[PDB]
Amino acid sequence: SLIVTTILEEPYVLFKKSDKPLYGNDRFEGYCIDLLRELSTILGFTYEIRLVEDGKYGAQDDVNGQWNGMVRELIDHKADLAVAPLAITYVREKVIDFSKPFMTLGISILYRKGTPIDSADDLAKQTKIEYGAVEDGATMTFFKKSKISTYDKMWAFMSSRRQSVLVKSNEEGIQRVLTSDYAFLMESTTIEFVTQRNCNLTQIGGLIDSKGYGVGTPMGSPYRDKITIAILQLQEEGKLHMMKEKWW
Amino acid sequence: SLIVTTILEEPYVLFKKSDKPLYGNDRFEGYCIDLLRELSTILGFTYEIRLVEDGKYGAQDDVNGQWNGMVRELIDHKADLAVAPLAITYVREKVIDFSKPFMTLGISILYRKGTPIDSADDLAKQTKIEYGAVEDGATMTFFKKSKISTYDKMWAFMSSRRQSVLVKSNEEGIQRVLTSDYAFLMESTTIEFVTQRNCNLTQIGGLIDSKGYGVGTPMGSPYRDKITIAILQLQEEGKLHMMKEKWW
Ligand SMILES: C=C(C)[C@H]1CN[C@H](C(=O)O)[C@H]1CC(=O)O
Ligand SMILES: C=C(C)[C@H]1CN[C@H](C(=O)O)[C@H]1CC(=O)O
Ligand SMILES: [Cl-]
Ligand code: NA
Ligand code: NA
Repeated sequence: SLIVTTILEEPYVLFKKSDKPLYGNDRFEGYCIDLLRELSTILGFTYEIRLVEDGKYGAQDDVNGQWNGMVRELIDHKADLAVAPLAITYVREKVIDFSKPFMTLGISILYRKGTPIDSADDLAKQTKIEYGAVEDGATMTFFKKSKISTYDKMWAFMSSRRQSVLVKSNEEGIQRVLTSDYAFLMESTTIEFVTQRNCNLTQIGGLIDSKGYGVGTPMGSPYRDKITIAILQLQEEGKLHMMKEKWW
Repeated sequence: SLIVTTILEEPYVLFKKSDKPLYGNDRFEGYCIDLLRELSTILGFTYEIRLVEDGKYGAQDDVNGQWNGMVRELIDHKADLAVAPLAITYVREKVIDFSKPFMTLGISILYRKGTPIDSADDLAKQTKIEYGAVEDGATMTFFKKSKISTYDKMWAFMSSRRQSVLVKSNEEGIQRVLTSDYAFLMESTTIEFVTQRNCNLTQIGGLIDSKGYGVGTPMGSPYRDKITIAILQLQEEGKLHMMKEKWW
């Protein structure tokens, strides 16, 4: 059986609800869990789902350059696959492999309806309305590395207020939008999940960038090409879209 | 020096307009030529552009399984890279490698404005308005392989009318839309190019599927992972977006 690392994140992975105790893979459900099952159906492997111990996706430390999260598990061969809303990025692609994307997306803004704010530029040029991102994720890294004036300005604002405006999870960011005057820079797929359930919330502007989620494997893994082919098959037979419709 | 296979397709690749006759790489421009130049700078290779002799992208003969087009050139090692609007598909991925996508898109419908036609199902349930696609391309292959009722029905229609509703190029399909009662099934990125320039035309419905275009390499090519990393770099620094804006 392959060891599959993943992390709790609605509606990709959550704990299945039951009146009775649940065990093993049966404990989990969500889009990535359905995806994993479908990949299993196509490729013929068995697997054990394990939540990443440190609760992180995968970033490199500023000082020592140590990797953490699901990415680190793959690097050290403590897992065979990572199946999660894990963004395919330049810095990650240099240390692990990714399948072709099972979802395509971009950074955008979660905020409230009915305001004058219509774009990232509107946020960048003011300070009354606070804004931020999940600390150390692909979204924050985008802003940290941008040489675009607007996003450059936004990173200056965020980094000078790290403790106060950067959050530890999508959920935290979402709650802050719901309970303070705050705009949350977050991935469009997850924004769409939220706005479908909170009628007062909306995406502001369009996508700021473009990226995919891919299944991660340790570099040199034989499963990378197999998983890519299975994802393409699922895409083409319309299964990925059915799964999205199911969970969103 | 790398041999790069490509094909004329506006605005991805076109003959540069000039009084003086141009030679070698100077003949060509377009989104894909910009992409090639950007890749060349990051990875440090020189190259010769060659238009694929048979003028095809790459399909399998369904009697004998032989491949054609740019896919065949890569398989036979007659080219090092294919840089074109070449869709990443299940059947092609089994025989060549693709970089991560530099553009994401989907099949949709090009038609005239002001009709009640709102979806593929609206077309499928009638026969007065003809419809078709480029013969043997990724769009056609999608319909040919689909088990979805609406799409299977559309495939029955198109395949039985093979001689009259399937075309040899996007250009031919577009002229069909302009000059008769016909809806063209084609890739959304190309539709966007067309609708921006013909105000009487529009996209009907949304995307029917999802796919990317990627750089092709012969299977096992070392350039695959380097090209993927270069694409991610171009995407993250906003260049791919500027390239699309330039050419669309
Ligand atoms: C759930 C979060 C922490 C993850 C999910 N995808 C991004 C990633 O792969 O880093 C992170 C979100 C973000 O940065 O907006
Ligand atoms: C220009 C055409 C012939 C190509 C472009 N991409 C698709 C491909 O890679 O097959 C084809 C279009 C299509 O099938 O609608
Ligand atoms: Cl890949
Ligand atoms: Na890699
Ligand atoms: Na391949």
